[PDB]
Amino acid sequence: GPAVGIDLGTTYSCVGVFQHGKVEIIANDQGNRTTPSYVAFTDTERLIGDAAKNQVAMNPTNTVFDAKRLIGRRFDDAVVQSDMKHWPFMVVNDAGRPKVQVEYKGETKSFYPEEVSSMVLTKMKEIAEAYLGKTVTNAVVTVPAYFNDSQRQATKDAGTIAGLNVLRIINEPTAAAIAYGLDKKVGAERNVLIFDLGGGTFDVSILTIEDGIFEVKSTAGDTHLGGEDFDNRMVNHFIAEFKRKHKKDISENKRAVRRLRTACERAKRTLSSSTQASIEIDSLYEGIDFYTSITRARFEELNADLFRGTLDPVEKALRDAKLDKSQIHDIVLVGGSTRIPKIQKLLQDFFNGKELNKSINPDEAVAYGAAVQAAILSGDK
Ligand SMILES: Nc1ncnc2c1ncn2[C@@H]1O[C@H](COP(=O)(O)OP(=O)(O)O)[C@@H](O)[C@H]1O
Ligand SMILES: [Mg+2]
Ligand code: NA
Ligand code: NA
Repeated sequence: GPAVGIDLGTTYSCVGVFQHGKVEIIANDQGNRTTPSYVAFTDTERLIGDAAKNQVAMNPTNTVFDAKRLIGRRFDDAVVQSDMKHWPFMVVNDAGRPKVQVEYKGETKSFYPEEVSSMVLTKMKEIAEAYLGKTVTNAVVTVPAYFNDSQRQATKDAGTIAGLNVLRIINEPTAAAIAYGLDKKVGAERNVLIFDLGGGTFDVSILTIEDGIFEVKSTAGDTHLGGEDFDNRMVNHFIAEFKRKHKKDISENKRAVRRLRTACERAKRTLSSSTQASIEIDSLYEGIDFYTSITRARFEELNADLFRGTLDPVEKALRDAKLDKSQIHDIVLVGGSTRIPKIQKLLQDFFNGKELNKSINPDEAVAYGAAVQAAILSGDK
C-alpha cells in the first residue's frame, strides 16, 4: 500500500505521502495540515487531535499532551520530575516507568507514553486513509536527533501499537535535509544548519552530508522554547489590557483564558503574512466582548528577547561543529515558528544575507522528508 511519512511532533503532528513524483501533505477532517498531539478522555469517549485540544479547558486533568517529553524515559528522570509540575494531568510511577493517569468512562485508567503516542499515530494513520481511500500500514516516523535508543524504541513501539509497520525511525533534521534534496547535490560534502523552532521546542542541528551519510556534527537549542512562549506573551499582554479596560482579572477563568489563547495563536499566525491582526472574541468574560487588534511591531516587541535569543544556540552549534558561519552550505527552516518574518530576518542577518531554504512549509518539512524516505524504503522511489 502507500507508505507514509509521519512527523510525531511534541505539539503538532503531520502526515505526508509521496506518490506520482511528489509529496502530498494530508489535511485532517477539519482541513488542517497539522494535528495537535493531544488525547482526551471523557465520560463517553476518547478524543484525539483537534477534538481533544478543542475541549481542554473543560476537561484539563483528562486531556493529555507532551507525551513526547515522557516517551522512552524513566519516572525518576530529572527531566520527567521537572516537566510534571507543568502538566494538569497526573503522571504516576509503575515499577519505574512513567504513566499518565486519567478518568475515562467513569473509571480510573493509566497509559504509558507510547500508548498515548500510539493514539496520535492512529489518528495520523486514519487521516492518511481518509484521503487515500486505502489501508495505510507502512510508515517512516521521525524523532529529534538527540533521542537515545530507549526513546527511538518507544516511538517505534507507539507505531506498532497503532498497527503501523515502522520502516525506520529517522532524525527530524535528516528528514528536513532529505525534503530539500541536500543529499543529492553534485559535489562532495555539504554542511547544513537546520533551524527548527516549533510549538514547544527549539532544535538547532548541524549536519555534514556526504556519501549518503548525514553526520550530526552538533545539536543545540532549548527544549522549553517555542511558539507557545510567544502565545504566552500575547496572552499576558491582553489579560493586562482587559484588567485595565474592565477592572476584571480573567486569569483564573480557564475557559476565558483558553479562548483568549486560541485568538492569540491565530493572530500570531496572521502576523506572519500581514502587518496587523484582529482579535475578535464574543463574550470573553461575563458577556463582555473583546474586540481589538495587534500590530506586527507590537508582537515583535513583546517577544524581542526570545526571538534574538534563538541566535545563541546557533553560535553554540557552529562552535561545537568547528565551522565558521561561512562554511554552512544550506540553512533550512523547520517548525511553524520559523514562519515569523522577524525570526527569518534575524537568522538571515546572522548569516550576513545568505538565502534560507523555506519553500517547503516549515511545519511540514519533516513529514515531507519522512514521506520521501518512506517511498524509498517501500521501493516506490
Ligand atoms: N504562520 C505561522 N506563524 C507563526 N507561528 C506559526 C505559524 N503556523 C504555525 N505556527 C506555530 O508553530 C508551532 C507549531 O510548530 P510545529 O513545527 O507545527 O510543531 P512541533 O514543534 O510540535 O513539530 C505553534 O506554536 C504554532 O502556533
Ligand atoms: Mg517539529
Ligand atoms: Na511537527
Ligand atoms: Na523543534
